[PDB]
Amino acid sequence: RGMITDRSGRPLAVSVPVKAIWLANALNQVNPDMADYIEESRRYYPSGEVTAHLIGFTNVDSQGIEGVEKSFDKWLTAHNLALSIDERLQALVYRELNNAVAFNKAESGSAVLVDVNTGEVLAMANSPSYNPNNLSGTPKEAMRNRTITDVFEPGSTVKPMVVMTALQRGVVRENSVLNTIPYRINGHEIKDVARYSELTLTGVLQKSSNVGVSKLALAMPSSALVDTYSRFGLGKATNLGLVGERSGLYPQKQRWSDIERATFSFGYGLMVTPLQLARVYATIGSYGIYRPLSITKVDPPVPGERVFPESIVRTVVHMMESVALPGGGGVKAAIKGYRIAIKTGTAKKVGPDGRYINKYIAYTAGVAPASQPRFALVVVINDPQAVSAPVFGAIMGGVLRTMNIEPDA
Amino acid sequence: RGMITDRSGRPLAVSVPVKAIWLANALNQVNPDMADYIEESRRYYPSGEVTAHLIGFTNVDSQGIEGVEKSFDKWLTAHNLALSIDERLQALVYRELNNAVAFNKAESGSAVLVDVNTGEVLAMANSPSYNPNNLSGTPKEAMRNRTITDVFEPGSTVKPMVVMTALQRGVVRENSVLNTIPYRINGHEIKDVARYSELTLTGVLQKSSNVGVSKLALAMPSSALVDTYSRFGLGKATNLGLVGERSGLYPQKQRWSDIERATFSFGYGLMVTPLQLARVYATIGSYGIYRPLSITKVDPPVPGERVFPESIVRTVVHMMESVALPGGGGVKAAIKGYRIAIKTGTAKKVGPDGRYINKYIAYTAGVAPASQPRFALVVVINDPQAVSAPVFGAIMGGVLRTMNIEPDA
Ligand SMILES: [Cl-]
Ligand SMILES: [Cl-]
Repeated sequence: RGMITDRSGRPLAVSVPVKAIWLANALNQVNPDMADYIEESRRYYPSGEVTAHLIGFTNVDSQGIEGVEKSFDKWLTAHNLALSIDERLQALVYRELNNAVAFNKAESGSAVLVDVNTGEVLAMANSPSYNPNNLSGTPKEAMRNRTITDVFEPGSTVKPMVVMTALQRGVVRENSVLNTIPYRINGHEIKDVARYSELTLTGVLQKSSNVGVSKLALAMPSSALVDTYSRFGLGKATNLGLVGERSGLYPQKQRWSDIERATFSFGYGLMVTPLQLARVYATIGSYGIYRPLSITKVDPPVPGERVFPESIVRTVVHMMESVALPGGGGVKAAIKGYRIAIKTGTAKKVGPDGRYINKYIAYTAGVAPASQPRFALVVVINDPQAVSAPVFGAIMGGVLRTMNIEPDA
Repeated sequence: RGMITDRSGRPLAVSVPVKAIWLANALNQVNPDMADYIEESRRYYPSGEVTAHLIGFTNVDSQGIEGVEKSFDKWLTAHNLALSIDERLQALVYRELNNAVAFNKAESGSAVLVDVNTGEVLAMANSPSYNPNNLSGTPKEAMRNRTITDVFEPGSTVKPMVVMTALQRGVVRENSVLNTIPYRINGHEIKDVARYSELTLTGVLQKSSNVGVSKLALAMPSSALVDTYSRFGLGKATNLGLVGERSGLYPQKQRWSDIERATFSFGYGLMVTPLQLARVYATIGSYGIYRPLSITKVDPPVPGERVFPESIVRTVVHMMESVALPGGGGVKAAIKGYRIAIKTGTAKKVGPDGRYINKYIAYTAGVAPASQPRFALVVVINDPQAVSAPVFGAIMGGVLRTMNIEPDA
């Protein structure tokens, strides 16, 4: 069985020689020193719970049963496998996410970090996790790689795409001040967190205005946003090769009512995985270049495919900087010395029967450093009892420092 | 300036020290031994014309002006670049293609070879070519990388997709014997090269029946084939990063007449690049796994995305073996000791004014070895005055021998 390593060779799964037995005191997967006092193999996982969801585990016979171990079983069973993951980044991500999940007493949390220039997954973590070196008393719900198996309505994180589309289609000018007074579609209330009489395009992102974006959406054909979200990869498979990998939920509708058109512009009526959202934000970070994702190491250059005009995406990335500046909702994500471009917010959870219950997903997505993004990051916190904004700041701050990126502000 | 090498480090572009001069006998990009008898740089291209279209060239100042030299100019100007190309494969491909173009007195020819498991471009060649070590008296028409810049109607090469779709949608059973008598749609004649009263699904591919496939097409909604050809990458960008890279021509039609529906099933009303066709055939070879292409070296595994059910594609690949067996139109492509799965044929050329003239494109596309494809190959011969079938055999035979693939038949 081949070794799974991180992108620089750091060991993440290593086969370890153990003996089997086919006396009463010793015996009551046997250690070498105890078999002699009286052939098979087992796996050792040096990062343990830090990368458990991604790497998975094998069974008694050394067959892969979950995660990378199962997904690349034939490759491993006989080559090594260098993942795209950077273990320093993985460990810091896990640390911040795990402790944030604990502090807010949430059900779970997930974090994905993507290299903007390559499509590489540099970190992929969830909490609660489990120790793959000892699978015992670990509940099934703590084992899912939620970054790829769980889905949620992306809410405000789609809003930058609404502004890009609307500028692109001449529905609005960079000049424009929008009427953002709350209003009704039938009896459906469209309103923001607070009341704002009017806003700038920047303001529409800065205050995350649902009113603002719904008016942009209704000024264009229903097909516009369907086209833009798809270009950014929403509703499309992420293709890592991982078992349990999901492709979200995506409308397949020719005819849209007015309210549906409005709620699409603020991220309802579709669902994403944390990983698809990371890929949205990597396509924002490259200023409109779509690149396929990879959990295995990849050498640059990766040309990818331009799906949206650079100048439009640069403009909107600038607008997004306001979210993490005073007055913006993501102010708690700010990093001393760095420009960041983020969206933060909230989506109501779906219950057992598929009906909304009173519990929330909190999410922060973004790229840094804003003057030329290198990393796309997504932080999702499930049912904590801008909860995700500080976590994003702490994680992204660590990433920038570890990777020696020149301060920006 | 970085070195461009092949996938194993073989040099394909190397910077060479030359001096400049800012006497009457010597001088009349100066050699080192002559500058001393009395600082800048220039490029040397060891494979010369073999890889000229792909690699391109630089100008006096060492700026990239065509091909890889221009496409990856910023990367090179300072890193080396390992292409996906294997120079042994490139050289044999060029040799067979160049001599075939000469022998049939054709305007040009093009050949693309793709690794079925990785998306890698292993060979990309055209003829006539030119020597990039001396750009002088070389006409502009000999400089285009036609594999990516030229487009043609794919004709019979789409037919295997028609059969896959129709089996998949239950329009036909593997059992079925089809009425393949020539017929009219309005006054439009639908007929094959020769008359066949009836054919098996295999027979429909073996004899490349336009009648057969048009009946399959008309038995299904016009959207079916539009969907299948797109899954295989037709009408979609190839994303190598190469300047002049084209994405073919692709219908954008809600309403199809009967004749249009028929001619789509035998490969008219769209146009492809040799490279897009290579990617179609690589997706056939993987039994329905779509993988993005790469001119740079890529490490396995590459999961890609399943776009069509394996069992259907395996079935049709088997049917395709008949084309290169006695009775099939591609019999001259047969390789002693190997099973191959191919389509061969002809498309009428478009003239200056966009009207059909009496000149032809001949093409052979396929995968080998049929029992588990490793290579997808496309050979296109432009305006020779199954012309491409022997060339395919000779090229693919060389590839299989060079790569040490176990005989198959
Ligand atoms: Cl849940
Ligand atoms: Cl021509």
